[PDB]
Amino acid sequence: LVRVRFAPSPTGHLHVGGARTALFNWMFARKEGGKFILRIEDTDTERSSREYEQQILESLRWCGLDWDEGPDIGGDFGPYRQSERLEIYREYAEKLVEDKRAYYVVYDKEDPSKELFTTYEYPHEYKEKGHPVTIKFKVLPGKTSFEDLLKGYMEFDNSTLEDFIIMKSNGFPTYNFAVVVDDHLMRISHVFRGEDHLSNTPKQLMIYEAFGWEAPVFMHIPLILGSDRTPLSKRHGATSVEHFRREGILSRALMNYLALLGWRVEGDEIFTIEEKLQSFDPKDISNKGVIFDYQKLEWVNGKHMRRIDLEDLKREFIEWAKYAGKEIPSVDERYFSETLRICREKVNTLSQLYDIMYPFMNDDYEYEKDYVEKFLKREEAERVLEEAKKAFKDLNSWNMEEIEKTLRDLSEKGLASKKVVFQLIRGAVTGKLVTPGLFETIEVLGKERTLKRLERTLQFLKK
Ligand SMILES: Nc1ncnc2c1ncn2[C@@H]1O[C@H](COS(=O)(=O)NC(=O)[C@@H](N)CCC(=O)O)[C@@H](O)[C@H]1O
Repeated sequence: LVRVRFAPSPTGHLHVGGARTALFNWMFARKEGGKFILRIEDTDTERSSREYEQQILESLRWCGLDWDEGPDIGGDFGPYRQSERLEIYREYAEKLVEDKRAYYVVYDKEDPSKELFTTYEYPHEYKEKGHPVTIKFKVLPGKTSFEDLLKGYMEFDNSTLEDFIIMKSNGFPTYNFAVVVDDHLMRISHVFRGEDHLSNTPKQLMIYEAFGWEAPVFMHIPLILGSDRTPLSKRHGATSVEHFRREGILSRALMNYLALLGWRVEGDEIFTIEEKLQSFDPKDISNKGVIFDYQKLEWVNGKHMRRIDLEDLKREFIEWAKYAGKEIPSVDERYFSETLRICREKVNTLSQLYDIMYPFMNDDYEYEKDYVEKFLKREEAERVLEEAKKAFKDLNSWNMEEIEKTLRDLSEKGLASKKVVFQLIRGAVTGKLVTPGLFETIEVLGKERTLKRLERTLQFLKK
């Protein structure tokens, strides 16, 4: 039975690298008909919190990576938080001591750094007196090897590793011990994780061997890097899923990009995880690190925004806005769709879409600084707007030809240059100097809105 896991340490937000690691596990499980387990690795009490755990679960959900077992839904191999499994680690570390593969180390009490002696017999008298006591794993001579799905055959000389602690004096396991005990007990068949854990693998294999357990199949996924080839960090730019979500990157687009990284996909670069799920093959994954390109991500997002159904885009837009704390006012559905169809040709993120959609959705839009200073303040601004209002008002047919003629007549009759006429009207009805086609904009806004806004702009000018 195929069982994979995403085992995040909730010490912060879900990094896109983590999302990519989770994506490949999720795709392998759904394609193979297996299970995707979510294990929270929160033994670092100081840095982990339920707030971060929750933020991570929310981000995974938003990325469309639902799990079959976890801290919230449970399952038959829990608890799913390592902080809730301290007794399990204790019992299994004890099995190793009893089998002479691990031993207790007793330290001085006044000077905790001073080792007093080692023993296979639990030192009750020292424990009761407050002496620190740890458990160390006994490294056996020999070789430790495994065939990684992406990194190939790996070999390790045991002799180069000194006996190491698996249980700390505070009662908590070390990360490597907890991971092996949990991957084993949660019956994980495949461990797909970031390459930053490749070096921890020989040690983990030694523990599996000490218990007489069969180790799962391993695959270490190269990391997502910044342009200088170091792991993607804050200094490179955004790194959390939550950030891209807030900026308006569509989930399906972010996941498309994370899968696209380093993959010379055959066919369209624009795709959904869903359609690539059936032919998913772990070996298609690049064995080299991948560089995150913010510009390319935005380009991918733009492609999705224009390709999806207008109403699909509308839902994405509405939910994003609500999530961002600035939900869309209530408007006519046809009008909503029309303005969306026009505004989406020009933007690449839901946030950029929100900015240009605002004047279409609300009458209280603000006038840009440059519009007021560069155009509205000119001497001819008033008569241009008054004449525009007069001619538009007399229009009996609100089509683009008549709208175009109305603007043409304003400059040809000498009220101002063509540029000033166009910009004065554009800013008057949107408050912006850059917008989708001016005739399309006026047409969809309608006669009444156009008149109201020209009047509104005139009153504003009068200050
Ligand atoms: N820049 C990057 N690019 C691409 N992947 C990256 C990454 N940084 C971290 N990762 C990978 O994301 C997953 C979560 O990282 S994490 O929350 O710190 N947790 C841990 O590393 C450990 N708790 C995982 C232990 C295990 O799986 O055996 C881990 O699989 C981690 O290897």
